[PDB]
Amino acid sequence: HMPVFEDVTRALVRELNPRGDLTPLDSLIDFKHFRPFCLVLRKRKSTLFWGARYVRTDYTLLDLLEPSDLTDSGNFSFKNMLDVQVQGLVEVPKTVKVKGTAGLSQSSTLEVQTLSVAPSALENLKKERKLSADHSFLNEMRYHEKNLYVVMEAVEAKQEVTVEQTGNANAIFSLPSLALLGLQGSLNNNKAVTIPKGCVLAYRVRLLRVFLFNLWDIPYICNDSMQTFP
Amino acid sequence: HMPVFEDVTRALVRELNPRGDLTPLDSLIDFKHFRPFCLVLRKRKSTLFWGARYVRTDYTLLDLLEPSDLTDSGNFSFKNMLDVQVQGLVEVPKTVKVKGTAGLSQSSTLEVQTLSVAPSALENLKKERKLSADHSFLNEMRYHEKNLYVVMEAVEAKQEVTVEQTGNANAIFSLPSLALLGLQGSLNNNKAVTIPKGCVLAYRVRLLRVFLFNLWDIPYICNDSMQTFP
Amino acid sequence: HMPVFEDVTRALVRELNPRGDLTPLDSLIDFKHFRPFCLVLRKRKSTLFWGARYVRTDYTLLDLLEPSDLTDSGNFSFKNMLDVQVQGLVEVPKTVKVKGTAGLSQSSTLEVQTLSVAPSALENLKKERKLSADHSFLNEMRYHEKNLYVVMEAVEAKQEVTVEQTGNANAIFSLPSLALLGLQGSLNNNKAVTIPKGCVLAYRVRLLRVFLFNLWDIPYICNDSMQTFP
Amino acid sequence: HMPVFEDVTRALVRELNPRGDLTPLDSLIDFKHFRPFCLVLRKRKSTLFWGARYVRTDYTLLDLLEPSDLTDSGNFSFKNMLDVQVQGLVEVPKTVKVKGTAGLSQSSTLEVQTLSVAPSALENLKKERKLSADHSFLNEMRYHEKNLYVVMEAVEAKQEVTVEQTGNANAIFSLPSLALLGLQGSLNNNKAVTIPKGCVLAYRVRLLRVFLFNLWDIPYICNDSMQTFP
Repeated sequence: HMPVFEDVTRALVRELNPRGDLTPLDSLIDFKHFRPFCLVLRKRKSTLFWGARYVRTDYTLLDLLEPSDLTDSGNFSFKNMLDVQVQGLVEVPKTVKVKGTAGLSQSSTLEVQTLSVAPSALENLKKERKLSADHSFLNEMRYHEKNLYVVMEAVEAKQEVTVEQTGNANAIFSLPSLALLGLQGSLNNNKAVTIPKGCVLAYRVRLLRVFLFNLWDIPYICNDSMQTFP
Repeated sequence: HMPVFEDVTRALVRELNPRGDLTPLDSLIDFKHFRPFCLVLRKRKSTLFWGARYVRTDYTLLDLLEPSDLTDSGNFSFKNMLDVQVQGLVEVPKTVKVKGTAGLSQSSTLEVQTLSVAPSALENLKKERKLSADHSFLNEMRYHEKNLYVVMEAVEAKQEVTVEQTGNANAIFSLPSLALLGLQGSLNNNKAVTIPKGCVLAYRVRLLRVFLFNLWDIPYICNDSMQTFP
Repeated sequence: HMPVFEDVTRALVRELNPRGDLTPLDSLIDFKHFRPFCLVLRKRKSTLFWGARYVRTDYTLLDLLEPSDLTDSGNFSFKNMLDVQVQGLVEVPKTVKVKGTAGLSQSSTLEVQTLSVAPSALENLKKERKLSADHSFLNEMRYHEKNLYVVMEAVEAKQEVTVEQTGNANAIFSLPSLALLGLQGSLNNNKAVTIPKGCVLAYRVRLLRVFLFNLWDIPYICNDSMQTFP
Repeated sequence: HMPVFEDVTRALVRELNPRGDLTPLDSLIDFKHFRPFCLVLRKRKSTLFWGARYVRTDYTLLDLLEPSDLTDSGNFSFKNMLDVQVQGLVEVPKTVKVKGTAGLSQSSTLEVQTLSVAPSALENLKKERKLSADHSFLNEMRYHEKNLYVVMEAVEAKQEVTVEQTGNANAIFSLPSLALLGLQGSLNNNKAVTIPKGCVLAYRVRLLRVFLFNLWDIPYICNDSMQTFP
């Protein structure tokens, strides 16, 4: 449970845009829902020591209305590889000796490409378009006060890639408390994913503040107290 | 009893969409019933330490009504392989010495492809179509308060694959309680499955809330208290 | 008496659909009666630690009435092989030393294919068709309250295969209770079956609840108390 | 977390314009927003021991108005490379022995090119052009008193380059406080980025002081007390 895709997205984030917005993508499949314009749920938001996250939602903004100008191609070539080994001991007085040696090789030379909805295109959308009010999905959203958020920019693989991630572990117990249980668990896993083209790797988020009656906006000030359905 | 197909589905899940929805497929044969639109029974639902599961049911939603737009092809190539060995001892005072050494190699370089019923297609279905009320199957379902669920998205093998899974075990007892029973059980199994194309590997679930008289929906809020037949 | 065909069916079951329905086939010959639509007798039904079983019956449902749409081909390739060796000792005070070493190699790389009567086809059958009442067979069945069951889906060998299963045993006694009976029984058997095409391997069951006068059904709720002839 | 792009920008800055203006670029992607004419937010401004920083903002000055004369090509070829190794010990009285050995190789032979908005072109812009007052973005900016700043000159890669940065670490603990925890964490990462053409590396900033009603300027005196929206 040091999964592949999440670790890759986290690594490329810390390489690419530390300090903030870009949140990696936890579920690999749902990229087609983490496209731009799309919606997301708070889902254990950030800390100073954690990384905020969100989840899928099967309705985007165009569908939930009653302007396709995706504008950027900032491209990059991230080649990460590492081999982390760890070895810990514990020698307590019952002769209880624990000793765990793990290791983990990761390898990925992938491409990245960026997208963004034009602020002009958006502002014009919110300007002319208008929100519905009988839409069942959002009807329940306002019912239950989700404070859902929205993704502005994505981070995609401009071409199909693969990731490799292998691990090993070897942990022994030696405890003459229960008949000298001398045990040695172990494993040596490998993993090889073929990240398909278009799979968003890291995405950005942006609040969706819908006014009473009944239009909406997506301000820059996403203050902690901000809320979608007042 | 470390079966092959279930372990594969579990591994690909933790590789692909941890944290939630995707539940592996326990029975291999019933994929043709775990297709999208299909129904499922609670069957020892989730915990914080377990993985929710469900079962077959021989009637889908189209049949149980009185719109085929399966929309996604997010594809992936999962190559897992590992060799876990375990060795435990027990040396208690009757000279009772137990010692078990097991091992397990698993290997699978398979393909995966994803499906999803379009929310638009669905909403339009639930809109125009309407539920029957004399259907015998559902008649008993409402009789007995099953709280059945529904599968939205599937996870299929875009082409035929095979899985290999072998194991070994060697467990000795040495107990001078019954005439020094010194025993050594052992085994070395192998297994090779040919996963046929189209066999759903992991699937997703979604509640089916049918209102009194007599239409229905499948909300996003699948709250614990939610129920199919009120 | 670790027969071949039953062990194979049991192994493929635990590989294919654990946890429930699929019951292996004990008698090899009677597959032509364990076809779909067919009937079966309770015959030491399940436990939490056993595997339910049934038996032949020389009349199916079509014959016992006054719609051939067998619909599935979910196919599989099960390759099992193992070599289990066991060795036990007993050294009790009369110098009675028992010591048994057995072993067992099994090998089978077979194909499997699945069948199922369409729920629609069935429901229409039960709808239009109707049960007889002078049929002698069922006359005795209602006489004697058999609570017979019915098979919906089968599991067949899409082509002819063979199974190999050999065993060995070597058990010695050394008891100076009767003139120092020092004995050593032993054996080394082999077995090779040629499973013919179409031989159902595992089958599924389904109750047959016939109402008073005089039609019938086969509900999903097969509750323990359920009964064929009230 | 000794990221690549930031370290490169910092190194080239200290090589190129120490002592002041040029602030490196923290996020790699947002160069298309750190182009000239663009806006930025204070975001933990400078110290005597730190390096001021800023962030993206999705609206430039041309858009926020109701003159393209980018004038410079001062070009350079920075080839940096180094291998810093560090090794520290701690030997305190509980037998607690900590010992950490890290290392870091960085390599980059890149090109640099400079840009600047002509002071004449600017002065004429601010002269004829005039600020809007209903623009939503800036409406919130004046609401919340951001004291946003503006970028005059950029520092770009006149052609596509790559950067390489690898690291290693090996830190051991030896503490007979908890059962003689003798541990050894370690790692050996590598990283290879393909900096695309046009990616601003270091940029310069410049305040934006908008007068009451309702025009603006960007003075040379950027005094600490200066403020965008009085």
